[PDB]
Order: sequence, then C-alpha cells, then structure tokens
Amino acid sequence: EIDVFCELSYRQRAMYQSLRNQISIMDTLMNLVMQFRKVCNHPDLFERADTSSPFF
DNA sequence: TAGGGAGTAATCCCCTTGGCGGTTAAAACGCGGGGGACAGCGCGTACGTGCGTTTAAGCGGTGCTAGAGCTTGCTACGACCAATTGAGCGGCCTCGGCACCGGGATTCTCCA
Repeated sequence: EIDVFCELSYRQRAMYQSLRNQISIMDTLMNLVMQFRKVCNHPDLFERADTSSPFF
C-alpha cells in the first residue's frame, strides 16, 4: 500500500476555500462534505470549465 | 443520551418515448356527369292587426285551522375496536368461442 499525497491545485483551493467560507455561517455540513469531496476529485465536477469570453 | 430523521449518491428494476424499416393498404388526386342545391315565380291561404265583447285574473278584506317549526326526554342503534376466518383478489392454465378466410349461392341494383 503506497500513499500518494498531492496538494489542492490553485483552482481547487479557490473552490475549496470559498466553499469552506460557508462554515463561517453554517455549522448542511453533510452537504458541504460532499462538495468538498467533489473539488477534492476534480473541480469540473463542481463547476465544469467551458469556452468563455469577456463580459458583454 | 440515543434514536431516527434529514441529506445525498450510488445501485438496479420498470416503462414509456423515440427511431428504423417495409410495405401495404388507405389517403390523395382526376374527372366526368348528375342530380341536388338554389334561385326565381305564382297563389293562396293562413296569420297578424284591429274593434267590440266578456270574462275572470288580480287586489283588498275576513276568518279559520292545519301543520311547519321548535323544545324535551330517552333509548335504541351505529360508531368503535379487538379477535377470528372465509370471501374475493392475484397468478396460472386450457379449450372453445369467434373470427377470419374461400369459394359457391342469393340478393340488389340499373340500364335497356
């Protein structure tokens, strides 16, 4: 059994920390631990990156 | 303090919608002609209008008594529930009613 640690990429931690900011109001925690598990898997699960352009 | 509710996502059965293909039967298209729609016409009779008659509907009034509408008293009966079972539902089976076919017989139409 080999443990393989890797840190949250800058996009993931932008998701994770703004999500964790909800703990300043709630604590829904069982909802948050599923959103935290999504971003810990891939942020496209939480918000799919897609072709984008400036504000019109 | 603990139990069971709230949240959520994976798991897997059920089932309704949609497409493909053919093919085949019914809808679409054409056209002749017929006969039924419909306009135009004549008559006559049947219905609206008017006037004098009558008839009885409607309003004001009197008297009566039935019976609608309310109060009281009580017990009968249907709501209620715990215990018992058998009537009636869901699943499975099969055979016989009925349909669908084919071909020969009787009916009905339409033109002569």
